[PDB]
Amino acid sequence: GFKQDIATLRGDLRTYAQDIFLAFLNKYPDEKRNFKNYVGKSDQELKSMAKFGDHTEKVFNLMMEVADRATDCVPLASDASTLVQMKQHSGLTTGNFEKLFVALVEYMRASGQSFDSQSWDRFGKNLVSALSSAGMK
Ligand code: HEM
Ligand SMILES: Oc1ccc(Cl)cc1
Repeated sequence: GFKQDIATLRGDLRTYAQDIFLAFLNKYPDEKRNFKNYVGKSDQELKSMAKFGDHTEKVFNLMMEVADRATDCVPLASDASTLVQMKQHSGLTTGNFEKLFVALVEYMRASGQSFDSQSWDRFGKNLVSALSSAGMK
């Protein structure tokens, strides 16, 4: 289930974080508008940049904290607020997060492993509505 998936991801967090984020960047090319330093580089080129590995892992670490604190795939309003108020998120809308989780769910369903894809789909939608309740446009 969802709780075990958190452990699966956390066990190899750096690799999953890179692969899932790359799946998002490749599914949604216009999304590199928020990532000017990643334009014009292949997946393998990105993985060789130190800040790519570091920043994608720190993103997914916080995502796993928010996932772990969730109740029945419903994130805490306080966690959604944190993600709204982060200065690094100043330009974002909930559409950006919706696409991130569409790509993540797609990645899980295409993987070899027994992810509870439906729960992560619900988590993404519940996070989208929580970001909106916490004031994201
Ligand atoms: C639940 C999902 C997300 C979580 C937990 C999260 C968390 C974080 C964290 C912890 C950082 C700081 C990383 C660091 O610089 O060391 C960060 C930075 C950033 N995030 Fe998010 N984030 C999420 C979704 C998104 C999405 C969907 C976008 C855009 C589509 C985005 C855009 C950015 C940008 C532009 C930065 C600053 C530049 C960079 O670090 O590359 N984030 N995020
Ligand atoms: O540096 C990064 C990496 C992944 C994401 Cl979603 C946002 C910022």
